[PDB]
Amino acid sequence: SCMVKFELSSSKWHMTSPKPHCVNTTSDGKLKILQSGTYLIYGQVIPVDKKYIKDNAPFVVQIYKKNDVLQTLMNDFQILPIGGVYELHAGDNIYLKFNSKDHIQKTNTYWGIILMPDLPFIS
Amino acid sequence: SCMVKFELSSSKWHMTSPKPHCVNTTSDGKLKILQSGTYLIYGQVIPVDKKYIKDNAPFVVQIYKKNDVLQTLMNDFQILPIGGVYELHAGDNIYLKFNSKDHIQKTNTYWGIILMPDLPFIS
Repeated sequence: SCMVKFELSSSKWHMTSPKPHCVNTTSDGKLKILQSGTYLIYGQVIPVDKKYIKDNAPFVVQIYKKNDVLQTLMNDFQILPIGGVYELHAGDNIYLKFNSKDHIQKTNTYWGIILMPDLPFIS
Repeated sequence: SCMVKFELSSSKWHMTSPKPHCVNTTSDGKLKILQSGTYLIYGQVIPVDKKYIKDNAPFVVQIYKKNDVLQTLMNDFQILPIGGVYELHAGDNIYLKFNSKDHIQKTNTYWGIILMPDLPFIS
């Protein structure tokens, strides 16, 4: 059972155990994957209200795995759920990149991962 | 330990156990919470290429809890991760409504839930 949750407001991780077996975390909100497996990356990025962003810079969020883009997301400054099921390997780094971090409202913005268990049953 | 994933191409649920204690799933892709707790609702909704769009409806995806919309998402027909962390109660029906079923590439489109453990360990 391995899961972590980073709240950007406080810059703290919350975790299943004191020293999780599956991941290491950093206080800038990056993770390193210690256990290869199927992971669910999740989170919600809250944009600053668009009336307050006075140029034409798009609201963009990317999740990286090492130096590869796992996904690129953009909407018109509306709340953005992120992530999905990804196959990760020991040693992989996961981190988010923002078009501009001034777009991001720290309060209630969060992200993390959960090591998924196998799902061998089907109906 | 309780997780389910619905694959829209096959209309099958993939599950941690033969009869998950935490949730009831049905073959229309809906589900019902059996165990009160913190849940991570997740998924990715993949739109077809814009050149196949027949109708004039915008790309909108909603998650309902019982009869009220819980989450409303929309973009310019791009990949759409859904969900986030929500407190749900025994009895809550969770399901998805799309603006137009034709908008969806069933192949890589999935959603489901995981009952979340507590994350008591901080920093």
